[PDB]
Amino acid sequence: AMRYVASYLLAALGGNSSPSAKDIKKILDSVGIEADDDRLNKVISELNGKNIEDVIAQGIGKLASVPAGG
Amino acid sequence: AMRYVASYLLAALGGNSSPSAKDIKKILDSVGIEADDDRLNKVISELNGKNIEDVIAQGIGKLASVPAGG
Repeated sequence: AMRYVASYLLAALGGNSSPSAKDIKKILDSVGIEADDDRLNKVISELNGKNIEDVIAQGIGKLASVPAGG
Repeated sequence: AMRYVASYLLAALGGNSSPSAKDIKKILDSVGIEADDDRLNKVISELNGKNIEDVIAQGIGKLASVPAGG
């Protein structure tokens, strides 16, 4: 569930600490990523109820980086 | 060091698994975030040498979410 976290984070850093899922969609539009509303708000809500790092390190996994040179 | 991770992630999810720091800048431009080159590539390199979740959960911290209702 790392798809929206990227844009969620960006929006937060851009001054919008409480980012709307629509904004998320737009930021995903910038790099060409899909975005649902329900799942998106759920991921957002995860990050909101937990710590970003926590939700990240749980909901990303080895989808993040493959061992390049390892 | 979560500033670039957001856009780094987005770029990765947008099909560019090995994202250029310039792309990062552009994605940060979308939401209005600053971006150096050295520090940026360093954060990127952190995420590249480690796991994203790991680097995130290390280099974000309580900068992520404040206890809203806690």
